[PDB]
Amino acid sequence: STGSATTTPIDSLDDAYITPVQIGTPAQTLNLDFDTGSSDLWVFSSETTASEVDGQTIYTPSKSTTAKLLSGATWSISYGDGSSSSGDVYTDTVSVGGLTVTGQAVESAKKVSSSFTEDSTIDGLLGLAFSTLNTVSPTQQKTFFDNAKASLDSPVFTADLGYHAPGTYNFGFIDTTAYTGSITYTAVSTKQGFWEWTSTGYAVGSGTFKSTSIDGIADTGTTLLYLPATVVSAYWAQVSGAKSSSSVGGYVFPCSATLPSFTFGVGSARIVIPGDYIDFGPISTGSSSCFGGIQSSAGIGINIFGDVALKAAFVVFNGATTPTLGFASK
Repeated sequence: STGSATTTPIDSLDDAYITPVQIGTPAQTLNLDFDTGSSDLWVFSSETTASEVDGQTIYTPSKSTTAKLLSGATWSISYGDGSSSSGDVYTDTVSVGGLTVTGQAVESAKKVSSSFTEDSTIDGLLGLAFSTLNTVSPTQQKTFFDNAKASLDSPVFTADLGYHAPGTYNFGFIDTTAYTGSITYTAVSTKQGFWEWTSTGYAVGSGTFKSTSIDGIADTGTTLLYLPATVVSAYWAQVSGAKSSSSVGGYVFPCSATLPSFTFGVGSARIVIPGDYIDFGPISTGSSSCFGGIQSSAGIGINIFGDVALKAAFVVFNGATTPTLGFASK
């Protein structure tokens, strides 16, 4: 089997991407944030505290003839941005782009933090990291990809995120029309539960490539590119007036600037992020200070190849017995 679904930016900045997912019988369609940095499929639901729902579409398990309470199971998750959610668990039928998994754990939110409530466009998350990170207790549950893998034509999914435009998540096949050149594959460590890999270096603009190992994660659920302070300083030093602002929480730059590109290495190959992809617009409405898309990871503990980086590539998440990642230009 295969599946193919369009993913759409939630706003004009590409802060996140939503993908329609069918849950239950008859289908209830929710728009979920596909997140290769976590491993829980959770949804706003009829159980979510009413004051914490503000415009999201909810899953109502009592209206699904295939829903079953997973008795005793609870979940609770905290994300790198400080947001969180928690609740109980049903199993139900879940379909993405024509690919159907029966018995998928659908984690129903009883509580969500304010940033989820405040984002009316995201009805939940669909985790695509390794199932060892799934938070369900006392019986850990598998991701949608893990459950579908055996049925897929090939044990892979691909992320093709657009810049200010829709893109595609495919399951079970590699669309050879969706990228240019060849796909360069690189080793993955699953030891922390992430799609963790080592970039071979970077360049700023038309500058020379610096060969240096950068360990980080491919994370579709993180908006920006988080890299070591040395790398980030070298980038923003090429932008007149750019500075790190403690009050704003990162590097800002004059909105009048033209940003240089940023290149990252994948083995001997190179992925070029255009300068425009690094512009996240005014820090507040009407400001001439703009927020940068490349930020320091120094306070995180891990480097994060988020959407800013991934949207410049066609990315293969290869879930073979030894997982690997592939990157192609597009």
